[PDB]
Amino acid sequence: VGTFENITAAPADPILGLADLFRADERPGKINLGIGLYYDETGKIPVLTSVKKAEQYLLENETTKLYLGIDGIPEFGRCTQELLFGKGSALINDKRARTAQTPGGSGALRVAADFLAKNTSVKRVWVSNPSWPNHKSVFNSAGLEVREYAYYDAENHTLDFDALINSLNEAQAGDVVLFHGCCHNPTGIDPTLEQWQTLAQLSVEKGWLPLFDFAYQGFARGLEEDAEGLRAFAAMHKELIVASSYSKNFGLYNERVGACTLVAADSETVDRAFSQMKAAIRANYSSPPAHGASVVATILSNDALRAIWEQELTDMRQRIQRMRQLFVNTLQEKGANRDFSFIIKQNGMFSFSGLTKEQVLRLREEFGVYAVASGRVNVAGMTPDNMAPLCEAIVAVL
Amino acid sequence: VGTFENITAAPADPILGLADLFRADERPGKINLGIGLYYDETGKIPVLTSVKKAEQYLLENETTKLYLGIDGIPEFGRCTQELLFGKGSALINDKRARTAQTPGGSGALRVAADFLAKNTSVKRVWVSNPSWPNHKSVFNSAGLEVREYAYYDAENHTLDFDALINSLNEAQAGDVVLFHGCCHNPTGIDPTLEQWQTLAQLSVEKGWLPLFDFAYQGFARGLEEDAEGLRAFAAMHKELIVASSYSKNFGLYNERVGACTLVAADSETVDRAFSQMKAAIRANYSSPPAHGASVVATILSNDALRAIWEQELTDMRQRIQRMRQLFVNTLQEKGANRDFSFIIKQNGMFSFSGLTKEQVLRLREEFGVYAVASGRVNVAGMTPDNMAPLCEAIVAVL
Ligand SMILES: Cc1ncc(COP(=O)(O)O)c(C=O)c1O
Ligand SMILES: Cc1ncc(COP(=O)(O)O)c(C=O)c1O
Repeated sequence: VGTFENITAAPADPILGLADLFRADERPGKINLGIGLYYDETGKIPVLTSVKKAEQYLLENETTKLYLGIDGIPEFGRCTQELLFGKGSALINDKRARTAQTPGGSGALRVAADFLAKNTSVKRVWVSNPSWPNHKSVFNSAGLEVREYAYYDAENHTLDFDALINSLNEAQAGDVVLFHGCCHNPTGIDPTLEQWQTLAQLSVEKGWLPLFDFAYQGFARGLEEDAEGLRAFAAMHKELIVASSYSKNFGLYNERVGACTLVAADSETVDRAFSQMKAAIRANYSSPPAHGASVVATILSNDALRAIWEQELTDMRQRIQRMRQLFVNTLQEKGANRDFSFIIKQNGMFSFSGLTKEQVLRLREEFGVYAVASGRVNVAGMTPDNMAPLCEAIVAVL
Repeated sequence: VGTFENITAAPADPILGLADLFRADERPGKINLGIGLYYDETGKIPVLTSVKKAEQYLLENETTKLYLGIDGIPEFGRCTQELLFGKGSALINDKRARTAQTPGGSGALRVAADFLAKNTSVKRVWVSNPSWPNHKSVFNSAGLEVREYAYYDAENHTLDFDALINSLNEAQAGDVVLFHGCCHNPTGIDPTLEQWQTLAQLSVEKGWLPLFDFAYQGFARGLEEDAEGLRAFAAMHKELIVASSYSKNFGLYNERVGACTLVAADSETVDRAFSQMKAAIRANYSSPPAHGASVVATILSNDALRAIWEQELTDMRQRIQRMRQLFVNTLQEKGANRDFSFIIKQNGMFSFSGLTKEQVLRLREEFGVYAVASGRVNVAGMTPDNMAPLCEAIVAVL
């Protein structure tokens, strides 16, 4: 009697399964608007110049591949805290935060989930509906219940703040509430500063533990501005957790560079808690991969490389905003009667197109255009060369 | 009332806690025989030449960092299966095996444990007494019970084959039994081929699911020879799991390069099982880090680089063998009256020294010689320059 005989096949990942269909499609002119990769104006996914410079430096100067500590490169953790909280933050001066280098933002989310499930009485995590599909899997893998809160007004293409507030009414003291720090995935709709401040006050009154997922810092307005919501929470909370990723804003997707940051009331408490976070990492992958995080730490700690990187990040933010405008314009030019102007108000790589599952299927099967079944399209996959055919396809299924 | 306030500090890792103490130790003569790192004759922990050359190729030819698939680089998987099972194996031609690239051997162990606990009826894993200390933590954290079988005869410094087989008669069908492929950690004592064949037959009769941990392929006798015990299992079993590591045989510790290989009765079953292993990876770190695995796959797939690497591995293995001999001879010269000849018959980086916990504590506090509290010593940390002080210290505590 085989152990593997009773196993049920896993469903296809809603995002990665799509990219597998795309790689199999033999039809010429297929267009990939699925997975969240940054493409340049020629349809390629390049390595940043700042990253190549840093990798050259590492090649010439690394003398050993000796294991990192469980929590990773120390300079990486410190530069990360400055990015998130600000160079002179009280949180850093009071030594209230500890950061672990992790394998991507995904790995940072799993490390937090394992830590919470094993060392606290947290039973429940609240996630926006919609959210990144993998959020539920990560927290469920540690045995945590995941509930959903309302977020998106699909009528006005706006944040439904009233429904958000009402739907979080039953989130209890000691529940985790997950917020996207900026560039909400998939809607591209973020709270305003005043909405963030309102959420911060309510969180402290209700006793929630906030967990911020930061995968797109620098893609909305700028590095400092995109962190304003987080910093409004950090000014008011004793405790919070930040999972952050450098996959997107350094174009380091496949090197798995992220961080999990813990904040507690004081230095002694966060050190105690962090020692249990390190134990959860040790029972998982033991210590994190060095190459990607070394690149990031090299760039952030060298003024000249850092200035190259900040300009590269700006050029990527601006290309995406330009494509958002060109998309709306070309849809009108190609004859759409539906108003797509809301696309211009959305932030980051993704917008909710408002297409139905049926229309997304038609686009894939009839026109070779690949989006996620929720209607999320990757605007950063749009180029001046593929824009007209893409828009003709959409207009055809409207 | 903070969520983190009542968390208890985690105890130190028996291996990584020692490394921290050693780093902080201010004495210039300190000697590190704890963590399993390869040192060259001069006390350095070098990057291999094959690896530097492969990294230079990657630097100049890499055009993108786009995500690998969940299971990683395909050539890496194929080359791993060839090393494990042999260039013309029936497991491979029958398409009975699927491999996922993982963040180290540690990550491969957690992926297997998550996959087992979430998709099968397995409740119990059997691990040798003694074993690598992190084995229990990994399987306990996935929710599996850990049971110990007998292995080492401490009086005779030998494998107690009878005790082992008696202990394992309590293991039931559908339990997982974990075997070290070669260079048993910490004892350095491995089954002979005959004993492997005996366990393999006994394994099918009782219905165990074998799990091989293969972190030292090439450090006992040779690449092919060190897999004989696994290949005897593979010829008889419908199902098995191998977690393997390239940290040590490539000196790639901090890049986290390993693999989890699943074997099932046929191609249809292993694909069904592998789909759930991918789901378990997706909810952990999503996809594995590219740099380290790309280096390995570049080396194994290029005949000139492979030849360099295979010579560098031979040199490491022989250097360790020369140190085992030198250690025994120098102990007698420095006035030890115990017979340490058993060290010569142990394989790999580690010997079980027979020192007590109290003697190990003295070696550290009074002499700055760092060994694990079990008395395991890293022979690969021994050099001609530190042999005399190390042996004088040991004689002083007998
Ligand atoms: C909201 C959110 N969190 C986490 C991630 C995962 O990032 P990473 O590739 O660093 O694991 C993504 C993007 O993939 C994301 O959009
Ligand atoms: C038996 C055994 N399994 C697994 C590992 C973990 O290897 P890695 O560093 O690749 O995670 C080690 C040592 O590191 C080991 O000795």
